Amino acid sequence: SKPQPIAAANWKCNGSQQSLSELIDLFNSTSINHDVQCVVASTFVHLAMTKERLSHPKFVIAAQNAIAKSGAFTGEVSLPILKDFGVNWIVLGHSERRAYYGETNEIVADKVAAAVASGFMVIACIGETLQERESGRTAVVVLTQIAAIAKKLKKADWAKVVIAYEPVWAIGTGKVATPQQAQEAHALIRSWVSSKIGADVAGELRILYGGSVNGKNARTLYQQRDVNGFAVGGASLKPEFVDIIKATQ
Amino acid sequence: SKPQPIAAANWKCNGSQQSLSELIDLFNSTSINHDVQCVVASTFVHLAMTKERLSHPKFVIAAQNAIAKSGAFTGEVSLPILKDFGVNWIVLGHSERRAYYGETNEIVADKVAAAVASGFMVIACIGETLQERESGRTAVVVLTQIAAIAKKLKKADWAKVVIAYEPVWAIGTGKVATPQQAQEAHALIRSWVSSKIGADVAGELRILYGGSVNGKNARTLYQQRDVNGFAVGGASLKPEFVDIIKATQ
Ligand code: NA
Ligand code: NA
Repeated sequence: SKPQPIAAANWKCNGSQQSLSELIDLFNSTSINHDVQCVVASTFVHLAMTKERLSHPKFVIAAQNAIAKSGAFTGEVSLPILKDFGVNWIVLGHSERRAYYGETNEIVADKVAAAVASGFMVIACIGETLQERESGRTAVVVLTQIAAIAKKLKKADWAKVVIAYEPVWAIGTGKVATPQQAQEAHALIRSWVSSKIGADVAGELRILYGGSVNGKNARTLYQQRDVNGFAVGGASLKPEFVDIIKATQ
Repeated sequence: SKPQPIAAANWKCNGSQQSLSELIDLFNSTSINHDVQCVVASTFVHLAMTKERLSHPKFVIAAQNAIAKSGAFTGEVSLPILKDFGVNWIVLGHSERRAYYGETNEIVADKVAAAVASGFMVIACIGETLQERESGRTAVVVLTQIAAIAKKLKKADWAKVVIAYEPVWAIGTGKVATPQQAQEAHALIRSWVSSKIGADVAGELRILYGGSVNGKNARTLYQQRDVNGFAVGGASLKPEFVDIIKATQ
């Protein structure tokens, strides 16, 4: 049987205090009847209002990035600062940070290891671009990324690690990957974890899919065997995110 | 004579909820006689707490970084989000962001221009490192940095602009800067503004010294003709930042 599903909401760099408050009101009054870990990743600025406002028992607050240690790094937020603030979940290694802000496979890995060592629950983001897919390099690309992450981690650290496979071609483009495209990618990841890390770990590991998911395609995507939830971006700002949660059985 | 001095506290990626609150409480209980604009620049996480705790009427709050627009930029904060959050000041182009996070002269200039257009008071940071100073390109680097910013600004926009000069060569590198060296860099900046933008702008332009400043040398540093205040790093986390404020006469 699949492990506990996860419906992660990546608001990215969006939202006002009022528009996010109205979105938080919907989540609080949302009745969820199955076991699923819902995750709301807001900006650093909106973390305080989200902590006080969102009170749903199946929801947790997360950050979208962090650096390992505190110090003379103007503009950045560290893991001890987030931990002092009461934030225990975090999204790390998003393709936008991998592309825009120079986060390599090794920088992402060292951030994951530091967060797990700080007690964080980490959603590590991997995935291939469109040029890597049409060149037939989705396999080497995706696994190269997770291999760097696993290298900096021990076996017991995977209980704090969640993998979110997001193909860059599907992120914010409206071109969702078909259930076969998602299942073939998640199965390729899970078998690597079973071979290198362990079979018990690969069974415990949660592989989420992200990329233009909405209320209409979520149910059919989750029916695949190796899909343990969703990382939602554009639809996480809209009332249909409730439907994405319910689509996790 | 001199325009309104500025005492800006750059806490960088530092602080806990308890430690920063005690520091804010000490700031709030401090009697400041003369006219001076005090600025507290915390991490995004602590902006909400600083917004409630800080009550001293001569104090405002600032961000340490931002991107121009909101959108699909996981982990970053944008200017409209900060403006919606009640943040009216911002520090941009800090040397640590120019070195670690790919902020070039053009990228810095684009953020400053977008910040002014969004209603922000901008503390724009410039300065040269030791290698650039030992190789004798202080005037080359410093003037190139401010020219990149100026070519994206109109004459009226300089009312919202504050320049911070960072002597990167004299911050924790064993080299002790003298007040005469700070004055020379400040006079270099202002005279260029006077001939390139206008003498009226240069007369009102606040040029802040962003070196290693303590409450002792801050008096002699501020006595220089073209020093209009300080952009403090390490001492800004300490109660002696108050002494740096009072050193602005
Ligand atoms: Na006042
Ligand atoms: Na002015």
